[PDB]
Amino acid sequence: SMLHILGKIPSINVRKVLWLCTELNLPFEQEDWGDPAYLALNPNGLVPVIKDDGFVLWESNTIIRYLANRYGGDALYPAEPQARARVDQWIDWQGSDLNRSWVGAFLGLVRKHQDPAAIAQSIAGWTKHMQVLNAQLEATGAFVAGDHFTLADIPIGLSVNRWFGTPFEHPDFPAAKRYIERLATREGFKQYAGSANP
Amino acid sequence: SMLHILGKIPSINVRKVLWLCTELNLPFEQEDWGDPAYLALNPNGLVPVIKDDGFVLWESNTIIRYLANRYGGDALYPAEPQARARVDQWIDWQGSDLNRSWVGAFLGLVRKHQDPAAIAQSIAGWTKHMQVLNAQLEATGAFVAGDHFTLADIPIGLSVNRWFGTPFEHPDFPAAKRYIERLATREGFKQYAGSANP
Ligand SMILES: N[C@@H](CCC(=O)N[C@@H](CS)C(=O)NCC(=O)O)C(=O)O
Ligand SMILES: N[C@@H](CCC(=O)N[C@@H](CS)C(=O)NCC(=O)O)C(=O)O
Repeated sequence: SMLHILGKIPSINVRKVLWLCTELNLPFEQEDWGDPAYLALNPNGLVPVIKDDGFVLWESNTIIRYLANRYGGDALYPAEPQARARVDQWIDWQGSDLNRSWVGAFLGLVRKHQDPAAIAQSIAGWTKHMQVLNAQLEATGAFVAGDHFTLADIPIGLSVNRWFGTPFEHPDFPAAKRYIERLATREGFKQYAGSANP
Repeated sequence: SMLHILGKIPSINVRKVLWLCTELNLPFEQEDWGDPAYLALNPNGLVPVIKDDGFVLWESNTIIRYLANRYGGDALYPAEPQARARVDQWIDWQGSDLNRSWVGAFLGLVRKHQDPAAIAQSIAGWTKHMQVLNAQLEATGAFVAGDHFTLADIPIGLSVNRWFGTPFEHPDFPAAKRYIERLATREGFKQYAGSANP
């Protein structure tokens, strides 16, 4: 009956959900997933998928929106259309654009994609996206979507954690560094991010 | 002051916004975009981006959520957390997973990516995703997220339109065909989808 979260902890998309549950003080049961039993839940064969008293849901960014909508307060995921859109914008950018930019460099330098040119190119594309994000963080001076922690800081925070947790010569993005150090005081970030969880 | 939509009409992501505006009876000004003037609006250099009385927003799936939240009724984008999550799920699946699966085949067969193996492989991956979607449409027997038209049917409907508008030997997905014929009676689909707009 209680919330079940299916998917291995190393998955960044699974940790979006785990960290959100910590923010919400929502109890859960987590299960490692790399099978019809699973495909019955998520026909795409990807992690995470949740079960919430009979309600089955996949897509990590959808799942965090759902848990926020059901259990969370307004600050976490604001109802006002413009404020909500700023939060959605960075969630959607994380899930469709930013996460694609790191593939070669992450799989190559962290997960062991060993072509020097390909890695250099991924770092280049990742850098250009991190450049956009760094500029936003300078502009707010605080969190990704404004002056306080929101749902967007979960996908964005984990993605910045991934950037610093990938071994290469990092270009100076001071605002990104400020941001990750600010998130590091949060219980969920200590558990599901940091160098231990690239 | 009125809604400005920047981005060329052939873009599927731009047409998500154009079709939604038709559903909402929301007046707009559309401008073709393929430049600092643009990057000031969307630092990613992608289309679409909107301007709404000073409020600037990019990410097509974020933009359609925003316009729905601001101007639309509950049926279009329900407030109830589970119903809302079903809508978000397919929007997020469209924007992160399904749209990636067609790249090789679309660029090759529609936009002129001419490698026979690569095209066959894209068709394979596109087919497996369309297989998931077809199964969902069988399950509801109506629209992607349930018994009535929702925001999710805009990204999903345009994506199904793309599948049928791409010249190759299509595997039988009857429910997908039923669905696209159901959407074809909608004004926005006549304008921004069909064979004229793959
Ligand atoms: N759209 C899916 C993406 C899932 C996906 O494509 N890959 C998973 C593994 S199944 C992932 O976590 N990739 C990121 C990583 O390398 O940690 C979601 O966000 O839930
Ligand atoms: N995440 C962006 C995606 C934009 C993107 O990456 N490409 C645009 C062109 S700038 C597109 O519409 N691609 C689909 C197509 O081939 O029509 C959004 O949804 O707004």
